[PDB]
Amino acid sequence: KVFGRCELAAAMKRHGLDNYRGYSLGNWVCAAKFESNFNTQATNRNTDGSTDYGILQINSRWWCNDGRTPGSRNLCNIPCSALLSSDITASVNCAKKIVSDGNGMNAWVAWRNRCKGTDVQAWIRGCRL
Repeated sequence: KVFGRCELAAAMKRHGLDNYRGYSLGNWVCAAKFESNFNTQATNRNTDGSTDYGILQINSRWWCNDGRTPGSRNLCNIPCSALLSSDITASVNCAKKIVSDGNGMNAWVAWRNRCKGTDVQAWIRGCRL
C-alpha cells in the first residue's frame, strides 16, 4: 500500500504521533517519505544481517524479530512481518517505543539527513484544509 501524503498525515495523527515526545507530525511524514516513499511493503537489507521493514523502515536487529537476524533484541515485541501490513498501527506503536527509548528520531537515518533542519511543518500543509 502506498499512502498519499495527507492520507498518511491523518492516519498518523489518529494514532497519536503529533508531538509525541516533542516531535510535531511533519517530522513523521517527512521520515516516511524519505525512508519508504510512503510504501507499506518496502524492505531493505543491511550488511549486518538485519533488514528494515515497512513504512517506517523499522530495523530487525533491535526492534522486531524476523527470525533471521543475528543478535535480535525484539524491543517492540513483535514479528517484523506485522510491520508489513497495510494498516500502520503496529509500525506506529513500535515507532513510539523507538523514540521513547533514546536518541529520539535519530533512529531514522533519512530523518536525520533529509528532514531535520528543514521546515517539517510543510509536510502537513494543506491537509486539513
